[PDB]
Amino acid sequence: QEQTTKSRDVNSFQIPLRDGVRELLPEDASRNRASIKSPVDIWIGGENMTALNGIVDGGRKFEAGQEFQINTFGSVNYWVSDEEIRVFKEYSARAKYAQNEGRTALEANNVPFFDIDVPPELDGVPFSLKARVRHKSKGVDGLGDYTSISVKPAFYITEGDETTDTLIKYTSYGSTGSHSGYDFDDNTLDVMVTLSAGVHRVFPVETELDYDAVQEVQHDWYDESFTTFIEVYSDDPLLTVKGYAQILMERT
Amino acid sequence: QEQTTKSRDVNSFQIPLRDGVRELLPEDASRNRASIKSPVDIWIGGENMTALNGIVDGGRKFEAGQEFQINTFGSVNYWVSDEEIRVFKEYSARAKYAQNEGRTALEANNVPFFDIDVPPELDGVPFSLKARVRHKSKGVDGLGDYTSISVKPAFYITEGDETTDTLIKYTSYGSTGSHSGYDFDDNTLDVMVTLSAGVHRVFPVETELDYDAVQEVQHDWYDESFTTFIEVYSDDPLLTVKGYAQILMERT
Amino acid sequence: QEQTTKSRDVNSFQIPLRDGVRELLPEDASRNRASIKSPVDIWIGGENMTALNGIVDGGRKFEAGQEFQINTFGSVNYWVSDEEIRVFKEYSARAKYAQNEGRTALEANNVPFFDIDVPPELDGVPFSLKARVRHKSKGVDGLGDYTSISVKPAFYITEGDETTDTLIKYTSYGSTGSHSGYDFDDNTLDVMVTLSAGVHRVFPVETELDYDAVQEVQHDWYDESFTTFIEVYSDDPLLTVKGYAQILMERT
Amino acid sequence: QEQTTKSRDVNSFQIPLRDGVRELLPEDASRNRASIKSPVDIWIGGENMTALNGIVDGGRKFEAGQEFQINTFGSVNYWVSDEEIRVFKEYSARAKYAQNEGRTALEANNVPFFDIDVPPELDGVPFSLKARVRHKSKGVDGLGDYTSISVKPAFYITEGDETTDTLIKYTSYGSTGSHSGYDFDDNTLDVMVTLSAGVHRVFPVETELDYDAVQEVQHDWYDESFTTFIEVYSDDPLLTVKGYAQILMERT
Ligand SMILES: [Ca+2]
Ligand SMILES: [Ca+2]
Ligand SMILES: [Ca+2]
Ligand SMILES: [Ca+2]
Ligand SMILES: [Cl-]
Ligand SMILES: [Cl-]
Ligand SMILES: [Cl-]
Ligand SMILES: [Cl-]
Repeated sequence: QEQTTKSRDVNSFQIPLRDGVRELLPEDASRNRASIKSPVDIWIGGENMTALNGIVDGGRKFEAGQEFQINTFGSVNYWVSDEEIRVFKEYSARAKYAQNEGRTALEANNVPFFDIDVPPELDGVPFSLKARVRHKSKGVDGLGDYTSISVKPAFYITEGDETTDTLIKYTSYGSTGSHSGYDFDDNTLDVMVTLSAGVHRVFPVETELDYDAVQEVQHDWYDESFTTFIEVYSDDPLLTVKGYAQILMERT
Repeated sequence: QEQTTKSRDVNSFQIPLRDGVRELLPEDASRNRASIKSPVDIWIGGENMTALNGIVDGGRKFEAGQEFQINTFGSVNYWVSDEEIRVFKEYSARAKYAQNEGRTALEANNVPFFDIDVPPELDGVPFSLKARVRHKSKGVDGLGDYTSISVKPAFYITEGDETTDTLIKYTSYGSTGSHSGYDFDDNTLDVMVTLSAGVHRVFPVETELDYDAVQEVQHDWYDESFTTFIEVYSDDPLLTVKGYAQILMERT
Repeated sequence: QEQTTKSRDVNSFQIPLRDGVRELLPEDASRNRASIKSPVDIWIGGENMTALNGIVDGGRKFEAGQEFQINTFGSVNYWVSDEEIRVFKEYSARAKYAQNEGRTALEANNVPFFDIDVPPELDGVPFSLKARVRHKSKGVDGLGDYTSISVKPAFYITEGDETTDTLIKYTSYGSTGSHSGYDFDDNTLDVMVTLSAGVHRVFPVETELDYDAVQEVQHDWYDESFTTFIEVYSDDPLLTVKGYAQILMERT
Repeated sequence: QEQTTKSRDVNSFQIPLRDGVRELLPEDASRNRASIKSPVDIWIGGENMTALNGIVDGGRKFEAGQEFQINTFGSVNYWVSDEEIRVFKEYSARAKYAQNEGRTALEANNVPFFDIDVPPELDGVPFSLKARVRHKSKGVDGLGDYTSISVKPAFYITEGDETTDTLIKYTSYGSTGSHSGYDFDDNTLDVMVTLSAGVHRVFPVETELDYDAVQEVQHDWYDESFTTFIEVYSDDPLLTVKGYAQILMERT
């Protein structure tokens, strides 16, 4: 129907890969070729591709890091994930008390962590990091029901990569009272963080060791606190993206 | 003879790779390009390609996992294997008595196993797993010629992958008598199994430790039974397939 | 000058890669595309490519095992090597006396070996294996100048691959006398060998331990003999080939 | 606008990759295809690509060693680096006294080194290697302010690769006096070096152990000298190149 023509122009750019079946390339009569690399496994297909319940039909996989080409001028669809936001961790275990003793010390004392891989596309770009946080003190470890516990949850994050030792403490709120830990009373820790490209390690911790906890139930650093990081997540569009596909496009 | 035209449409799908020289793509005037990846080494050629006695002539190899392209509109042939069905194992050694003690325990006690790699294309799809099973008790280990031995062969299969410990026992028949083990009297163990994508480990075992075997010849768990898995195989079309080739096709 | 046309036909074949700058593909108006894989590093260029003194000019390298494409219809040249024949080894050290004790024993006793990687293209195809062999006994280790030494050089070759133990002894001549070892008197060991595809390990050895050598100079198995494998080589066209390039060609 | 045509000619060559955003390929109506491999990560884009402060915009990355293709006839730009010259090392630590004891001995005694990877394109081609060198003796380790120290800085360079032991000593000047080490008085070590392709290891050293240094402050071999290699670099166009991109071009 349409004769092949030479491509004069190259255009290179990044596509944000998001959730569900979405268009990777639009119908574009000018386009002759696209060379594409996805940082995650990616399913590629035509208008028939669907992904009901995370099962792709009418697609085929290309691997993370695999360079491939599409030479059509028509619409092309992708699927990578059904995750609407980015959930880093969900914890049921109470978080530990921790002073800023550095990465090695926290790992040595079994403080759970997770890593954020900051893509070049997010290098030095501020983003929202949140947690759903549950404080419960009433009767916990036998603590009095009316004992006032001060809490201040934090993320301790490496300023360099996961091989460096120094941590930056990030906080957004403090709270004091007798915590009943009812699910509807959960707090939101919400900080902006700005990170260099690469992997950064994050330790969700309780920073406040309350005098009353020390006296009544012999709590000490690295012990389980009255604070639990129910969910650590981001709904920031910069983080909910599953990765950026690299595109070199050629057009007439 | 035919001018080159632009491709509007992409279509992504899987081809079941079967035995002998078969067509990979048909002659199709609309087709401009195919990007293909085979999970097994694959020999690709034109109408001249043959594979008499497993020696491919008029073909060339592409490696397992290698993405390659064909830009013709003509017929294209493949060869991967001359195996008509899938034979997992053939055993001459008597199978061991085993209780469901989990994967680690069976491996520790040298119960032979084999793995089934369930492709995404077979994720949660039921399939036939069979064995040709020979019971022979007459005079074996000095057992009486008229001693009645009860048998119940099984596959113990990991429900998770080969790194998980719990096993599911699959059976289809039990048999009792004095077994002469004549080749024409061999039984067929035939079960439907439904597995998640990934590797599952399978232990062919004898599940029944007959009282008479214990008393007469001091048989015990993990000892060699009167049961031999002559052949473990499947003639189910879902398993006889050597793999699924991934295809992205572009057409005018 | 010439409009692009669709390719109907695929043709897959192997090209023998030989020495110096040679044509990889001829000018062929029908050819639209070639997908090529070389088992050795290969330099590819146009009519200007030369390789005076093993330095390629007007070429660029593609790596061993790298699939690449050429989409021209013109002539294309390659270079891989300036070696006219295949030289496996040159030895200055006297070869050891060895009985056929198997691969492990010969390696344990420091009998030098070399490996032949038999390509699929040579699977079960007989080929010439030769050695330039020098026997020198006169005054060696203090042996009498007129002592008669019997010699019978051999290649001991694994019948399976380099991981298997059994060796096959190959011979073509025996010789007896007082050997002066003059370069112009060197012998040629020349055997036909037929090997399965894959790696085979070869031990050049002296098989004859002469009674007189035992008595006079206390020679024993695994000691240095009066035999030296000056050069082990093949000028058989099946072995002088540096490898076979895999070609899938598409034509109108 | 322009109908596709067949390519008759192949041309293979190397492009010197230099600093900032530069053209990789010019607009050339004859060009139909280029297959390219860069030995370093390379950012590729159209006329819009910029790299202000080392941040590429309007580009996408191709990895070191990754073969990729461009099928346009238009201009194509690259970026690899903002480094105008090649700086190998900058040292603040005083260099050690070293005799030519070979590679192993220098490494054993903690003499800092750096490696030069000589590309095939520079095999046996002479190039300038320089250092900004600071001698300071006045009061150093308590040395007299008018003690005359003789200096002769050198590069000791492996003649084979980094796995070989012998070193070649390269020098260009000697100097004698009482060194105040003022930044504006720094010397330039400037030698031509000719190296085979591959990695060569370089030890910047002080070769002269002055009698007065031995007597006054007990200096000995492998001790810190009065010489510091402030910067080791090359502004030779053969070395300032970040690498050579391999190009196979096809044209009508
Ligand atoms: Ca309190
Ligand atoms: Ca019984
Ligand atoms: Ca004799
Ligand atoms: Ca002096
Ligand atoms: Cl969208
Ligand atoms: Cl068929
Ligand atoms: Cl030729
Ligand atoms: Cl320039």
